[PDB]
Amino acid sequence: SGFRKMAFPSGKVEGCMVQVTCGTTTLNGLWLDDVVYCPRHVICTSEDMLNPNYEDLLIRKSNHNFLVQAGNVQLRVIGHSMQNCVLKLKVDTANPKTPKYKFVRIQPGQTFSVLACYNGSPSGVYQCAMRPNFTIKGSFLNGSCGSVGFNIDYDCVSFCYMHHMELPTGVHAGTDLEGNFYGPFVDRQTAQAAGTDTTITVNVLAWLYAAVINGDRWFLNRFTTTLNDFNLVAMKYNYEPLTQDHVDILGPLSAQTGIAVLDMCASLKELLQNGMNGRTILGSALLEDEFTPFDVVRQCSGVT
Amino acid sequence: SGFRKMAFPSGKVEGCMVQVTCGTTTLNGLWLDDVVYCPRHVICTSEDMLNPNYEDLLIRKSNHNFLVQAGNVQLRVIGHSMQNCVLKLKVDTANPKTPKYKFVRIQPGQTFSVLACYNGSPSGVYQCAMRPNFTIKGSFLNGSCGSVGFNIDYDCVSFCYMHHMELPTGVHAGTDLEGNFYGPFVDRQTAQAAGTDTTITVNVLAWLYAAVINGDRWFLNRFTTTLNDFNLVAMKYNYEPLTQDHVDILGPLSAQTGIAVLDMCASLKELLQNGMNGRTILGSALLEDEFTPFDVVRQCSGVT
Ligand SMILES: Cc1ccncc1NC(=O)[C@H](C)c1cccc(Cl)c1
Ligand SMILES: Cc1ccncc1NC(=O)[C@H](C)c1cccc(Cl)c1
Repeated sequence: SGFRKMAFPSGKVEGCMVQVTCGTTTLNGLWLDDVVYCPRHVICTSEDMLNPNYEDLLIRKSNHNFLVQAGNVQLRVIGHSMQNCVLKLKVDTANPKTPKYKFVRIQPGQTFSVLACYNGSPSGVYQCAMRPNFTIKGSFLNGSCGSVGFNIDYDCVSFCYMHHMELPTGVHAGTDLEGNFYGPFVDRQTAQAAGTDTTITVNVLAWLYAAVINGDRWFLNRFTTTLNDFNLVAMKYNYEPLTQDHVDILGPLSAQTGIAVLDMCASLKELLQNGMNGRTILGSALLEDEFTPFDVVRQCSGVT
Repeated sequence: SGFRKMAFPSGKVEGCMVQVTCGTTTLNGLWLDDVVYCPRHVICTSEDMLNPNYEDLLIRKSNHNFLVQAGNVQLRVIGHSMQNCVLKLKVDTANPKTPKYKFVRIQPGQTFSVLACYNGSPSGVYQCAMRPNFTIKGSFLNGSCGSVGFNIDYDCVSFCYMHHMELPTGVHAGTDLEGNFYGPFVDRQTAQAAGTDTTITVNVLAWLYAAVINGDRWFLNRFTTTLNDFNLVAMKYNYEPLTQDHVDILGPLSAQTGIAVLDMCASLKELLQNGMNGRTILGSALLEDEFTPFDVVRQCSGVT
């Protein structure tokens, strides 16, 4: 029992972190096989970031200008290429610690663990959600660029995120491992607005099931609702509309607890309309949306 | 910017997790150098747990009855001893992945990362606090026994906790790495009460400083208080009394923000007396107490 914002064990990812220096800029890189991946803005000075022409900036750089250091040893760079917003540095040595891995582009509302790094060194791990507006509310300081988000399925690490930028609002933006930004963001020191964010409804419902499983049941009521009625409430409270696909993924939790998805929707409806009245659910005084139905099933069953 | 419940990178600890089986019971062990540490209740059957005589139960066991498996390979047990509530299995091979380490007994209110494990396999990492009543509000299922809590200072892992038991209330109890329980708990299937828990005042204050650093300042007021006046409020709201030692550890945060500790106490006093009025601080609708002043300084500066 107990329910925690749990992150994946970060070991397999720690073995991949390297420090990349180009000119006077240092950030983190991901060394997988014989390739080091990092944000392309490693090649810019602070003055370049205002309006960078990355093609022109990269043309002034050679293999020998990219300094890659893994722990305490130096990697020899034999090729460099830009793919979207990421640089790929071909090295002459394959990382002996390369885990089984994939590069995946996650959907908004999905969760992942972040290994926050500085100078190629891991400092912390936390679990977070890709917001519906494609931002992440991380914890990143200058030098954290190149830190990655990932999920793990038994022995396979699926890298889904690379940190690039902190927006003027303090929220974070980044790319998939092919360098494509999540959201409408560009890697430039220009004010950029993130869309209106919404609460991930299916995740809140999954979290309400985790609460019932762990004994927090005060919010269960004698009511039920319809998808249409629930969506009227969701719209008013800036919750993502619930679809039959979301109901389907909640099936295993509905099966375990015996509480039909639409009965849980009616509990959620009442909490949205009445608040928590000073009570807590799983030690939280607000509706938590950073646990997917898959995360609740995994945590509540002990998937290693 | 951003503030997360961040755990230490778990890599160095993952390399130490093993599976220990004795009879029909399997749990997790910690392999450091040529010794495997695990909860002594690995030797009990479900029937033994009601009122176990561990000395008598261990006398029926030999080195060959303890099966230790690290990943996929078997460790040869050449010695066994009980130290308080932990068994120490001497193995013929030193763990090649043994990090620099220490065994430390943490104080209540201190924080640590937990690597939750099942069958010697890591499944998740989360950060938590040792409650003032010596319990931890973890996330543990059957088979999680032997999972450990730790802190990391550059390259040194300080192990502070080993999970043993889930109390009838759903909270967790365990030992230091010498097998001494934190709190008044015994390793027996008998109802055991944890003391009245209190909120870790110094941690809430540290977290209010993290909020000011990250831009959440609405709770700052035009008031100040005295240690005596603040402690009257703390007593009424079941907060630990603040001492000059706590004020002293908050000095670096007071120095950074320019908000005197007693001015922050007056903000905390007003939040205790008025609640949050439907507002949030660092994405939380309640006063967070799982970040020490050291954790806030480390996270807010980027200590790797
Ligand atoms: C300062 C900081 C804090 C947290 N995350 C990232 C950062 N770093 C940045 O945002 C850096 C300086 C940057 C500027 C403009 C565009 C891009 Cl792609 C990257
Ligand atoms: C079931 C479970 C869930 C979460 N944590 C630990 C556990 N496991 C236990 O509490 C085990 C069965 C146990 C019983 C009585 C005393 C002791 Cl020392 C250990």
